[PDB]
Amino acid sequence: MEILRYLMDPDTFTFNFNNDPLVLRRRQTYLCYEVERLDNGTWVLMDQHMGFLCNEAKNLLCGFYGRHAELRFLDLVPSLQLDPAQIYRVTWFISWSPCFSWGCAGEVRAFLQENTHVRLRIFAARIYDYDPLYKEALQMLRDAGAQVSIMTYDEFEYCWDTFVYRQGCPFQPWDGLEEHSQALSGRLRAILQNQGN
Ligand SMILES: [Zn+2]
Repeated sequence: MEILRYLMDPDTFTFNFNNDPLVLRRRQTYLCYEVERLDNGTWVLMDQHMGFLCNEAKNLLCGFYGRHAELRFLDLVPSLQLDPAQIYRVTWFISWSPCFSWGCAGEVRAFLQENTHVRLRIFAARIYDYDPLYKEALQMLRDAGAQVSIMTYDEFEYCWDTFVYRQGCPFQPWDGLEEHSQALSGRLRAILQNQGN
C-alpha cells in the first residue's frame, strides 16, 4: 500500500506554458488540478490528492473522442474519494482559457452541482483569441458557483513550486509576466461582465 504521484517535469511545465504569444490549436491544452482540505479554518494543500491533467489520457483504449484535461478531471474527481461531511476545494491552473460550455465548462457546471461540498476555482494564464466563445461559457461557469480569474506572479510561483519540484529554485517565466497580469486582468475582469446586448 503506497501513494502515487507524477509531478510534471520543468522542461515540460515551462514549455507547455511557453507555447507562443497567440494560440496554436483547440486541442493542445494543459490544466493543473489540486485539492485543498479546510483544516483549522484554513485551506491546506494535499499532495495525496494533487496532480496535473493533459488532453489525452487513460480510457483511450475505448477509442473515445475528444480529449480535454477538464473532462479527464470530472472523471478523476471520484478517485479523490471526497466526502459530503468535510469541505474541499480544488483549484484549476490552465495555461489558456476553456474551450466551450456545452463542451468542457458546461460539464464542470453539472459537476459543481453534483458535489456542492467541493468548490472549484479556475485560473487561466492567457486568453484564447482563436476561440472568443469561452467568454460566454465562462459567465455560465461562475454562475455554477465556481470562480475564475487571471494568474498572477505570486500565483504562478505557488504552482511552479508546488507542481514542479526543482531544488526549491524560484520561478522563471519570461519578463512580461506582471505586465501581462495587469493587461490581461483588465481584459478578463472586463469579460467577467459582458453586458448590453
Ligand atoms: Zn474542451
